Parts: sequence; structure tokens; C-alpha cells
Amino acid sequence: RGSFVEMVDNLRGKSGQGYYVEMTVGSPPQTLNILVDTGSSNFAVGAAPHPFLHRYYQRQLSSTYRDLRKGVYVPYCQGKWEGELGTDLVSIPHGPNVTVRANIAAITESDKFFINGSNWEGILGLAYAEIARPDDSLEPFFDSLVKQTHVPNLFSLQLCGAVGGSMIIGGIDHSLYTGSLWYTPIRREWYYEVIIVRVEINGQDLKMDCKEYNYDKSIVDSGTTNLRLPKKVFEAAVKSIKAASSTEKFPDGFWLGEQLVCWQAGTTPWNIFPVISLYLMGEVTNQSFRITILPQQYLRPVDDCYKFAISQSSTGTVMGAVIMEGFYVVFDRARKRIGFAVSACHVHDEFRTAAVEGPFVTLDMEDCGYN
Ligand SMILES: O=C(NCCCS)[C@@H]1CN(Cc2ccc(F)cc2)CCN1
Repeated sequence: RGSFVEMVDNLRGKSGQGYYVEMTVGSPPQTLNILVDTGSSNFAVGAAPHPFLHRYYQRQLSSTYRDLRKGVYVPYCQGKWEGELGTDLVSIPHGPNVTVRANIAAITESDKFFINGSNWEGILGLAYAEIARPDDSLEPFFDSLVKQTHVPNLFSLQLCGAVGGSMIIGGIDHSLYTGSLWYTPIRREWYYEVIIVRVEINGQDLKMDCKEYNYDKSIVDSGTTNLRLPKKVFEAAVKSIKAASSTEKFPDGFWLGEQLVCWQAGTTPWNIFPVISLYLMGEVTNQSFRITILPQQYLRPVDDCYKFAISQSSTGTVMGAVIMEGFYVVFDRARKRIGFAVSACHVHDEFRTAAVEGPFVTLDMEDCGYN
């Protein structure tokens, strides 16, 4: 019921390279840094000596390894990872005090997957069984843990920008947030699908159809760095963000994310940039709430230099790290909902803060969902 002091501050990482938790697999225990991904469902770790890996999973040294003798080929964004399915004992050192037998994909070959210089050697798919590869019978890591232990079906994430954060498996830690929690319901249990009902740029309605905001789907994805928006939605968003930041003019390639914009030390004009507010469907009927991010969230540090961290998506809305770095996100799996509250560690200036406010009266919210 709080406070979960052991789990606090268990996530590490670098800007735009994902957040990883320390895990052990097999016996004797092999320590491996594993990226936290709520956009996938597969637990997959490096098993072959790839150039970018400092270390990997050695199946011959585990006396609790079991081969399933089944191959799997999984595509990611620009590349793909190909591996062999099996099972072993898994634990999280800075997590709950338990050990579980779980399905592990031993990554034997990968094309454009492992990031150079990054400290993680694997991926922890925390989404539901439906999108798990090869199919919906390969039980995802989190589902095993709940079934094999007394750990409640719930986990929360707090990603702090500049990089580190907290993954709390089993409960809600109060030291990690301020104000109140507002819950948007999960529509379907595959990705963590949510419904956006309205979008504002400095309190300026985009006047778009709410179904366009969720075109294909709207998901909360810890794996994804940037904030991703459908082609039509991305167009209007950049237009308004360009409109609000009129005072200074930026090269035309900056808005696509290809270019780098810089200012003198400290003198970063945060006030020139607008705030983005995403209204999400409430639990009550005809009720919603808005979540608000600052430029400190969508301008990613790389003189101080930043890259416009909002990109276009042909796969739907992806509320990635950019959105998540401003809040304390509770994935309340057992109650089919996702909670939002202002992050205690989120980056801000003296004059503006990230916000979560409600309730707001909104009609015809079901129509925002896509089929
Ligand atoms: O998701 C991203 N952006 C969308 C790219 C267009 S498909 C990546 C995330 N990446 C870390 C990572 C890498 C592998 C992974 F399985 C999960 C997360 C850092 C760079 N951006």
C-alpha cells in the first residue's frame, strides 16, 4: 500500500535510447539490463555475441534452461530480431522479492535492433498476450509473474528526463507523484489502448474530428521515444506549434525532426513554446480529463541543443516517452484502466508545470473510437 522503497529508482538510461531495469535470468543468475516496453508483449534477451553487446544470455550455463524448439522472427521499426524460444527462471533484483519461470526469446541474430552505446541487452514486453509473437499462447512475462506469485496485477512507471526513473511492480507509490490520479479506461487488452477526445495547443482546440486523433488506435508506449501522431493530426499540431512560437523562426527541417535547434547556455526560451493538452475519456459517463505537457517534454536535449520530439505516424497515436516523462503512469491491469497524475520528478521551470485536471463534460465519446 506504498511505499515500495526497494523498487524506487530502479530504471536507468540515456536520452532517446529507452529505459532499462536490471534483471537476472537462469541459475546461477546472469545479470542483464532489460528495456521496459509496454508497446510489446515479448520478453526477449540477447543470446549471441553481437558487437554492441557487453554481455549476453548463455543457455549452456543455466541448469534451469528449457528449450521449446520453436523459432520466431519479429520485425521492429527499421530492423528485426530473430531468435529461439525457451523458458528459464527470472528475477528482478531491485523489484519484488520473487522468482518466476517464464518464456524467454533467446536473440540469436538481429538487424538494426541493439543500439550502439546503450546499456540494455534485451526487451521486456509488458503489453497483453494478443500481440505477443508468434501467437497468443506464448504467455508474456507479467502474466506469468502474477499467476506464479502473490504480486497484484498492477504496475506503475515514472520516467524522469534530464536519465533515470522508477518501475513499481505491484503498487502505487505516493512519493512519485503530486495531486490526484485520473483513470482512462483500456478499450481492448492488446496494446494499452486509450481514447483521446480532444487536443489543445495553448488551450486552442484543433477543431478536428475526435476519431482522427485515434485513427487506427491511441497507445501508451514506454518503448517509443517521441510523441507520434497520425498524418492529419501531426499536420495541424506542427501548424499550431509553429504559430505559437512566432517570436523566433526555425529551419523548415526542424519540425520533421531531422534538424537540431540550439540556444546559448541557460537562455532557452521555454515561454515562447506552447503547451499540449490531450483530453482522455473518463471512467464516468460524459466525463473526461486533460493531461498537459510542457516544451521541456517535447524538446529533447542532445550551448543547449534540442530535437523536436513530435513525429508523424502511419500506425496511430503513440503516447511515447515524451508524454510519459511528464506524469506518473499507473497501468492498472486488473481494473482495465490506466491512471495519470503529475510526476514529482518531471522537468519544469518556475512559471509553468505539467498538469492533470478534470472533470470535463464531453458528449459522444464512443464516436472517437475507431474500427
Ligand atoms: O520506438 C522508437 N521510435 C520509433 C521508431 C520508428 S518505428 C525508438 C525507441 N528506441 C529504443 C527502443 C529500441 C528497441 C525497442 F524494441 C524498444 C525501444 C530509441 C529510438 N526510438
